[PDB]
Amino acid sequence: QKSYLKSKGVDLSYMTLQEIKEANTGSKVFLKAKIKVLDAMEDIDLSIEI
Amino acid sequence: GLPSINISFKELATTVKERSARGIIAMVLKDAKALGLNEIHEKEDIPVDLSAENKEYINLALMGNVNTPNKLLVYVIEGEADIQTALDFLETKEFNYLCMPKAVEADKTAIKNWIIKLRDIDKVKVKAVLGKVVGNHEGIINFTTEDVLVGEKKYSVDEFTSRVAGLIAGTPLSQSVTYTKLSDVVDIPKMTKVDAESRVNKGELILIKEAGAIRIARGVNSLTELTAEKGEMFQKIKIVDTLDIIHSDIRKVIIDDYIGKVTNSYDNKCLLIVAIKSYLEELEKSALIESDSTVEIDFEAQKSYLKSKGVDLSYMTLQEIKEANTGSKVFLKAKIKVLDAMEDIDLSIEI
Amino acid sequence: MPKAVEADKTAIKNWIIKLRDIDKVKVKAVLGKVVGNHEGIINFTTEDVL
Repeated sequence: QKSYLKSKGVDLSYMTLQEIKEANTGSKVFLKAKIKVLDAMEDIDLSIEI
Repeated sequence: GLPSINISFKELATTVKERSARGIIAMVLKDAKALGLNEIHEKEDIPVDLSAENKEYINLALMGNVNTPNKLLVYVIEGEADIQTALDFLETKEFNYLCMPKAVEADKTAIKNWIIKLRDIDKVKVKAVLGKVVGNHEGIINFTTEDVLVGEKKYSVDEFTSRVAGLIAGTPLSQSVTYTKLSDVVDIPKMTKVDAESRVNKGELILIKEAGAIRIARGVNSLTELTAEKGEMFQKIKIVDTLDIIHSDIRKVIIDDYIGKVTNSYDNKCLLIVAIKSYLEELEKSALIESDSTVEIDFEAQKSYLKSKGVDLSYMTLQEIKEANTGSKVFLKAKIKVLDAMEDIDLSIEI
Repeated sequence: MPKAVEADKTAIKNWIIKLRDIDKVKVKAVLGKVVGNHEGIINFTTEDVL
């Protein structure tokens, strides 16, 4: 969103960070995510104690 | 147009710092078979060019006291013009340890002179282990113990110094070579403890039979008479090792970041100070040195550069003098705290 | 493709990676002997299978 605003020529300063987040993006839309991927069992290690 | 906009994840990686490498061994060697460098970075790999004695050299160098040396560099050329090609290839590629198995005394002297020339010019202090050097330099290392008996076999001084090179490379920075017992060594020539003390005062490294084992006498430099500015801590190769690593990392990162890329300015000076402070915090967290002191703009060097620019000392504020133009020149004040390893302990228990 | 020649297999791999990189069509293919440097294609180098 900051890059879009810079490309639009708008000076980034003198506005709220929340305002920056909620600023109009035109037709463009920008988002950020992150996911956690589960795996399968392929290696098993155990130690026996006498 | 009609943005058919893409929906992709970002391929992620873990951040890793990549400061100047340490513990590498550059060992140039001579042979008449398959002349050329062997770059033996994989362990227990013996190219057929290197002879049986060279094979034993590899076996000694590969194994260390605590760890395996990070990387072993082996070169092969004819016995003639060893020094020229060694100098050229060591200039081509950086190193942390240097040892010539077949160095003559003249070759050892030439190696020492070239090493000190680089340390004066490149400003990066390096180390070199040699069989018998009486030189007054700290980076060079001398081991004055002949007829070393390792596993019931005749060993030249060069062979065991090459072994010690890998031993030191495998030594972690938190650990010192002090009282490092060698299981492989079976016997050393008998010698008085007073002689050992005298040799330590000279700075020569030798072997001692202590605690029922053959151990390292000292980690002191081969330099004989340290100047007043250096002090006894500079005699320790372990202590100077972290200084050399710090200088190498600092110069490398400065070349990476500051030369040309950023024009020098007061804000740039503040950013450089912040980066240096971050580096000092990194060193402190490394726990190799304590490093309580902080690096700041040397106002004495600042005054020197204002004198060079000719700006008056008077009528301008201390801060104003400090924040004045620095041109292309950069001035810093280096003060740190260097931490030492525990070697001798006293208490007085009481009844 | 049971009877794809190595040229045909290479063309298949190139088309598949082209879709996966531009058309964003995430599809997978399996081939017998392909040293391709992509994950969408699948290589199974086992011969004389009984």
